[PDB]
Amino acid sequence: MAEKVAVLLGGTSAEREVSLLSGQAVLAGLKEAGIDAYGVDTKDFPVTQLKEQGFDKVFIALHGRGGEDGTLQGVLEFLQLPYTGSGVMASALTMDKLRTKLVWQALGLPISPYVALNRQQFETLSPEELVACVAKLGLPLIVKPSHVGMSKVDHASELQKALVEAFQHDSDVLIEKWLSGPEFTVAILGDEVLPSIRIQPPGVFYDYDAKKTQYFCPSGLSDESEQQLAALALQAYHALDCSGWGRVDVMQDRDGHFYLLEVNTSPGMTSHSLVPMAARQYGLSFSQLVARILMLAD
Amino acid sequence: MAEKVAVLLGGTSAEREVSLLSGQAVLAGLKEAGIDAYGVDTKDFPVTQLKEQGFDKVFIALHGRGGEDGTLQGVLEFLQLPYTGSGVMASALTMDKLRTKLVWQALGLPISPYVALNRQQFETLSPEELVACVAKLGLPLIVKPSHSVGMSKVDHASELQKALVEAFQHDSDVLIEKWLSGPEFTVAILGDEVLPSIRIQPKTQYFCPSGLSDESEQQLAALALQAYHALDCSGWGRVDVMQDRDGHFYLLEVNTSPGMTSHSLVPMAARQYGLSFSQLVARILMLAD
Ligand SMILES: Nc1ncnc2c1ncn2[C@@H]1O[C@H](COP(=O)(O)OP(=O)(O)O)[C@@H](O)[C@H]1O
Ligand code: NA
Ligand code: NA
Repeated sequence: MAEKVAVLLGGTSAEREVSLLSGQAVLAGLKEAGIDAYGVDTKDFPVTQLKEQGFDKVFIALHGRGGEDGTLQGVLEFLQLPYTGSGVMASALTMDKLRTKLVWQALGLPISPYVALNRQQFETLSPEELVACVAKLGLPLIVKPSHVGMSKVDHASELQKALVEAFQHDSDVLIEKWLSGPEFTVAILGDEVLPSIRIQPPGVFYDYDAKKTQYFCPSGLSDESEQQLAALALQAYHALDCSGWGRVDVMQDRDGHFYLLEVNTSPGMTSHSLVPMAARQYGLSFSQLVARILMLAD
Repeated sequence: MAEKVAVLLGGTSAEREVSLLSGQAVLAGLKEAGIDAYGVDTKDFPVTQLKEQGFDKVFIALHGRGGEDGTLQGVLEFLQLPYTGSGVMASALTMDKLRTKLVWQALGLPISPYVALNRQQFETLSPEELVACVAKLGLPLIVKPSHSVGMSKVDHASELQKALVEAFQHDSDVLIEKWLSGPEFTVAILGDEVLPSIRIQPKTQYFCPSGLSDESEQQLAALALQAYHALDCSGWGRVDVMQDRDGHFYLLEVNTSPGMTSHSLVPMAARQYGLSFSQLVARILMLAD
């Protein structure tokens, strides 16, 4: 028998409005492919009831907290419903920038040189010893919470204020060597790597506000560089145990080498979002994209 | 007025019978400490209804699949009920022996030399090149799925193939590790306190105190705490460690919902630390908020 598919959308995260748009687009793409899909605004409907309500399969179009962080995936594993995108471990692990980095680093994959600091070290160390802890990174530096509170630090004297700000939001903090850019993103669909996209933010960070931002696809990279980036992205994604689909974010340094930033396990699916753009460049319609993502669940 | 606490127990995993015992003990320990606790056999009661039923707080005494692997923790996070033990990420990460190892290794923490192999490499490689892939590990070897089902001790290179075939029945990632001559220890952690280690001898024998010197116990306690924080654990858990012939410690794994029967490891360590079983479980619950 045919499957009843729930498209989970909206929710209660900061990204609710983007997720309503993603879910609305996904819903229309699936129906255009003949899939018996229904929109479910998880703000109003508890995801714990999906099986009771008769669903066989779930397409996840939520973003942020409660969507791409393992929680929802856990609920779905408890109900034993197949769902799109990565599983519990990978969905959660990809929210943790420290542990993401550690896994990549143990596998010899390139990440920006950095220093991790917990609250305990922050409380037992003088600024001066903090400066010495990060001296080997040079300048300038990025300071961020391991899971908002981000700063660019240009001079050693600015470090303290940045740490204080970052520890407001988290008990683990990362201090990274600044990378010149540019920034890229690489979408992955099943085992296929899609064409990369170069991203130019209006300011210093490709942050929430930036997500005036410019996107280029094709990225402008040479063919050799694209092949390198594709292979690297795939490794980065398999390293964190991702599956189904996702987006890998990457940055160049001044030397032209790539460095891994993060993997996003529930990407934006609006008409103007990154994955649909890359899919289009790859030769897929939006409807084909979403039907393919669904087919890769289970 | 008082918080209503659910002790989740039993369930449907292979470890159901051990979990009924753990839950029964926890339930009695919490009541003895003055907590309004109720036993909830998750085989018969769906965990998705805990809030509807009026519970405010959950003590998790399930083991194995659906208890200590992130899925239950996800349900509880969705319901927004405070619960005992580690969160989603840590509960799930600790079931992945490859990624556990990789995180520990990137932090410079000690683990046994090993090789990881996926299905693709297994399918592309002959028995002879497999042997050569692991030659640097010496003999004997432990072969295990990355996620003791499907585990073997391999004593001779010619036995490697059969062990890999068995292991790939259960997983697409397999670990081949250098065998360690022992002894084995386990270190219970409660909030930020490290409890006394227990030496485990493979009719199974447990020694607490472990027999280690004071300086070695301090080293082990610090190492265990780092291993636990490395994987983002909280609330409580058990870290398993082994020695090599020279006395160096190596991290094996972290367990995010340990056994709580009368004869289980964590209670034995708590007792040696000076806590009654009732105090132990009250402390664990207090760590949930
Ligand atoms: N080491 C770095 N050097 C330069 N820019 C960085 C660095 N790390 C992150 N960025 C910029 O900050 C943005 C956001 O940080 P990121 O680590 O991707 O996490 P989050 O998604 O939580 O903000 C990136 O997309 C990129 O523009
Ligand atoms: Na994620
Ligand atoms: Na676990």
